[PDB]
Amino acid sequence: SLVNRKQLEKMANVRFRTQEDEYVAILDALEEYHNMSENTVVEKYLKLKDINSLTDIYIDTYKKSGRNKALKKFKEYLVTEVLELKNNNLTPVEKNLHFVWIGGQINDTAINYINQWKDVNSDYNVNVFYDSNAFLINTLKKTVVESAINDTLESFRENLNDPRFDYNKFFRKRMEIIYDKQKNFINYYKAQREENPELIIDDIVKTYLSNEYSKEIDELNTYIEESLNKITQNSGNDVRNFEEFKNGESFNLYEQELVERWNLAAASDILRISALKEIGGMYLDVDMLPGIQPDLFESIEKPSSVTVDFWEMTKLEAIMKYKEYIPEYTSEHFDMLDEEVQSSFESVLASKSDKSEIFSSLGDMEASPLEVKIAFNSKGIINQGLISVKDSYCSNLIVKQIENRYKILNNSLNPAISEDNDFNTTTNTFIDSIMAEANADNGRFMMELGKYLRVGFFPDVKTTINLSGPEAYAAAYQDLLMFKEGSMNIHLIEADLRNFEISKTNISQSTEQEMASLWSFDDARAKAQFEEYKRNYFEGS
Ligand SMILES: O=c1ccn([C@@H]2O[C@H](COP(=O)(O)OP(=O)(O)O[C@H]3O[C@H](CO)[C@@H](O)[C@H](O)[C@H]3F)[C@@H](O)[C@H]2O)c(=O)[nH]1
Repeated sequence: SLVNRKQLEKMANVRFRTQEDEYVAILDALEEYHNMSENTVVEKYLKLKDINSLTDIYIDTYKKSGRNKALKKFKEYLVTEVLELKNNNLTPVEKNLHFVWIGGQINDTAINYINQWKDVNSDYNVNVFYDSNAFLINTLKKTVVESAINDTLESFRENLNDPRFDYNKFFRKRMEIIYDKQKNFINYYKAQREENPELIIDDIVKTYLSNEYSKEIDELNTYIEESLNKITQNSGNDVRNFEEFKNGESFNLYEQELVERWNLAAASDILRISALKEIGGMYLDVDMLPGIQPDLFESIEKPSSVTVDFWEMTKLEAIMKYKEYIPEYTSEHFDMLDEEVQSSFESVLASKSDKSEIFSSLGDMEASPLEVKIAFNSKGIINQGLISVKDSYCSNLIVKQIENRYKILNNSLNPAISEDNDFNTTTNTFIDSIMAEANADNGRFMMELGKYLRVGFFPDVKTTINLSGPEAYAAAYQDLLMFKEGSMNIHLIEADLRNFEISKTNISQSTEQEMASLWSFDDARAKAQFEEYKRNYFEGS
């Protein structure tokens, strides 16, 4: 399908101009590519990469050569050939569903979501990754942040009715206090981990909580017991036995997010891609649900006045209202429908007796050894769902993307922090360093890095996305299609990504749980929180 050698000598020549060694290198590599029946997909890709590099060498050596137009179209052909390679040679996806819940006890709602996948994919092995060393992180973060709420409001305990005490101001001051407490903990942690390098996270955490917040070690130990017991009874896989992950470059980043920043979503970001690289299968966030049988509601037309999203949520809410697969599932959106439409839902669902007629199964999936497939929503690609064969090329590209992004982050963050200054001063130093390194190829990314110290504690802070989330995936796909590594400026258009997207039929993303984020919160939510905190402080609690 890709042009052969003579087909390219035809594209590049003028009789008068000579054939240089830098051109013959291209010719030879192309000929070699067309004699690779003995080789694998990844080897074929690597050969296309060689070809592209040689072509770029020629174009950069003879800047105005008459060949350069032909060769520039040749490069387009190379990209096309990569996409053919991806699409025409697929291999079976390992039948594993990987979930992650780290930092604390797993909730019944998560289990109930997971159990639906179990119910309709009995041929799949299910893992729920947990960290047996770190059951107390969520308790630590909650204790600290609640103490901070209290100290803030006490500092403002006579301006509560002052309309100048905006939720914004509240979260700024609280952020100051959170930074101080959080650095206190981190320093204690590093010291203890110095005089005893094998102390586990939960030991240090529980003695910290005892010393500084009058918590009873006995109670925390009972909590640990109950969490271990619960996850063991629900397909748990201990991160502390995932040896390749522990021994790898990325484990320090996982523990940076887990222990220092208390961002379990980022830690899960770092773990999920390693699970796919080392094991293969499909990763799912615990607030995702199986796909709906495509023909189920084919008879119910969507009303003109409703968005596509709204309609999806109401599909699921109908399923749960009539079948009650998941208890206490909201009906907020379904209840807003015409009585006739609701009736239509009830009829269709009444005609069905078994869950297999509602939720579809994954079955025998296959994918390219080159690719990682990623879910998508109105907003763009989103790594709440992922599919990959073991050790796919893109899984390695993604691991590398994350590692480089954390290198850029920490080269500026760590010096700033080791100056033992307060939140605003540290922030200013760190931002100054990031700006000094910013340029045309990384601006967006660096701008988002400037907010890192606030993740999880302040409204509308989404740095994780650019560091360990979808932007690293997009960057990895661009790396693949540009025959390189280390892209920082994404120029792909949605059409480009569509080659790497998971079929919508394979996941139901518009779930109730999706709506509420565990690592981020928006302004309305921040305002509600502020008002409720004021009420609780007034009443003591
Ligand atoms: O206490 C906790 C709290 C959360 N987690 C993990 O974090 C995961 C993400 O939660 P969630 O839906 O809240 O994140 P989301 O809001 O969609 O953020 C996106 O972007 C995020 C970053 O890219 C990405 O993490 C996410 O997948 C995106 F869709 C959750 O499924 C667990 O694996 C945890 O392990 N322990």
